Amino acid sequence: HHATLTVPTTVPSVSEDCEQLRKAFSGWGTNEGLIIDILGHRNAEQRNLIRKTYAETYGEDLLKALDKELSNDFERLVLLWALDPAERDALLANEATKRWTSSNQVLMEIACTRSANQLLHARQAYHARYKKSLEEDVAHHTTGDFHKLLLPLVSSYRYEGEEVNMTLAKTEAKLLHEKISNKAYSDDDVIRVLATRSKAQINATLNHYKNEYGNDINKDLKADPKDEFLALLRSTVKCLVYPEKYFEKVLRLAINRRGTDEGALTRVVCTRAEVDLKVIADEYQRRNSVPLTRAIVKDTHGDYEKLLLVLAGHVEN
Ligand SMILES: [Ca+2]
Ligand SMILES: [Ca+2]
Ligand SMILES: [Ca+2]
Repeated sequence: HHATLTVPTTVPSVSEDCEQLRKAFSGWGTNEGLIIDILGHRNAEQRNLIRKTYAETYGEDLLKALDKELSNDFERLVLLWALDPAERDALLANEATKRWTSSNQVLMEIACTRSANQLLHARQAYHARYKKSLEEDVAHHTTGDFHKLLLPLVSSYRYEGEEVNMTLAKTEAKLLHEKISNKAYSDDDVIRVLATRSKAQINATLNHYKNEYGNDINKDLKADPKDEFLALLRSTVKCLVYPEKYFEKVLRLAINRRGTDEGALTRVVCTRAEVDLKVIADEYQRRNSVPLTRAIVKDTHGDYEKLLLVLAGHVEN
């Protein structure tokens, strides 16, 4: 497995974990380390059960307690992390259509780097929490080419088999090339292949594209380096068939800079820690000659750092 999360061989009982978290909230302040020690080491089912039990036993919402009890980047990380991945994606996707917070890239990212069922599960969480559809928010909030691409992206329920059709791949490779060549970046056919074909079939298409034209599709999506739509296309491509190169680069820009973009760092670590963060981290090393964990040591502080690290696979020390 490519997951970075570590879970004890022996998991304590749900009431053991629940009373320990209770204790962590007692007094003026909180024992962040104890929180990190528990939540940072439970899978989604475990966390779900913990939340369900915490509510039944103590009569309060754990996430409400976590919110009141903490602050800033550490609070955002913990809450984001604590959620079920479907709830987490719903929340993130929701933020990405609103005013202060809004992000095309994030919507693209959720749509393209999730499996079909993970995306569906997000959409169901989205219904439960927000009493609307992700599609209707996305459709309401985006315009132009962004609208044209993102509405089908977040709407997809892709076929997930490994079957590839090579004739089709070859045909659709030239279609893509023809349309891109004529600057018709948002043509039905471009949108269609990226939003509807399986990830295996798109990969095959881009392979034929390269064989046939001698460079990969992103090289031809650079005519205007300023253009935000091209950047979204190039990102869509990467997310669909090279997700770990996408995420490496998100981390790289978040960290290798005079800041940290803590939002991007938090999003990547908390959404991928249960999926493929190990693979992203290897890609980070390859591409930056520093381990990810070390790069985060380096750019982050305190409990934020400490959880980032724990989520990124750090044991003990
Ligand atoms: Ca307290
Ligand atoms: Ca930095
Ligand atoms: Ca540090």
